[PDB]
Amino acid sequence: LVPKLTASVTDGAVGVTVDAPVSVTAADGVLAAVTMVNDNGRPVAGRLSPDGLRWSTTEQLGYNRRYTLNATALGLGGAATRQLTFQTSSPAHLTMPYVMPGDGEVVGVGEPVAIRFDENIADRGAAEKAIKITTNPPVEGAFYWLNNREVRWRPEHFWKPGTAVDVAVNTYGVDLGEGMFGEDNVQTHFTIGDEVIATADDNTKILTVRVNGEVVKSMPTSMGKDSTPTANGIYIVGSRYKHIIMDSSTYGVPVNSPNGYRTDVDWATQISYSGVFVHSAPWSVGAQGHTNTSHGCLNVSPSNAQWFYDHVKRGDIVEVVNTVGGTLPGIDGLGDWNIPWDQWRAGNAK
Repeated sequence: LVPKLTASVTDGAVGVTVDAPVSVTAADGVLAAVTMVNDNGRPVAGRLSPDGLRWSTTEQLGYNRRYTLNATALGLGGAATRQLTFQTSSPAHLTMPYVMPGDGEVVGVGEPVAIRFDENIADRGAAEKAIKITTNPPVEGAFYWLNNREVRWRPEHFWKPGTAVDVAVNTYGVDLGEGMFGEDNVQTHFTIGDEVIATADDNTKILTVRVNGEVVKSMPTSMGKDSTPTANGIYIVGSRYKHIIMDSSTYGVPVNSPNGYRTDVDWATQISYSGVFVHSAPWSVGAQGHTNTSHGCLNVSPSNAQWFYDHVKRGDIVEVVNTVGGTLPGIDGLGDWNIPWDQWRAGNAK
């Protein structure tokens, strides 16, 4: 028997995707030599298995390249040589993914996986399929798109503390539609910490912090006045600031408009993209626990704001109930939990 050479590509192939390595296998014989070079004769790094049967590229293959593969196999029956030339995908566009939360971080039970591309994704289904989420303990979750560029993944209920989450965004070499391919892969891994849920009840004007079911803090608060009420619903804790200038125009409202503002505040924890913060409000300590006076923020005392800053982490939960407001939009950016599971699970990959 004469040796046979089999590749993971074929001679003359076009549109070969670079999301996977290229390999060669010998039958009835072993691989004596394999080389692969690009257009300019530059070799691609590769590795032959110890038994001589399988060779594979070991470095990233490039877009828009023509590669030439030369392989020789020898057996007791003689020799065989093949030359294969193929071309890889030629993207019209590249998009780079950006993932949250950060690698190595410990986050709260409300924290979604977020993947944000720097370009509109025409094929949402292809993006979803290329994102590999591993959970331990395993739990079911689903993708939901907040806009044309950012997709979210979460389970049905808040994470169980101590859960490992691994996010492999394997977009390199993947056609995301209309000739748009991933610029690169990105990876992140994070862990779920303590269950921290702070409930603001407008009926009592108390913000209660519960850590793993236990009441550890009770904060008198002043929320949005009737004309600018705090929306009810579930909020995810985002970033924390020792101090920050809260500029209303960041959130769509002109500073000079009647509901506009620009205020320097201390110990500020953001809980919506719409501009809701828990923060130090020295000017309303008298109203806190009693009447709503703010633009929608949860006013608390200086010491309580700093407490909150010190004890609350990204992905922890603030729930607001019984205000005269509506419900925080599910696609706020930090309002993902306000979308019912059936709707979330169904997705909008369209």
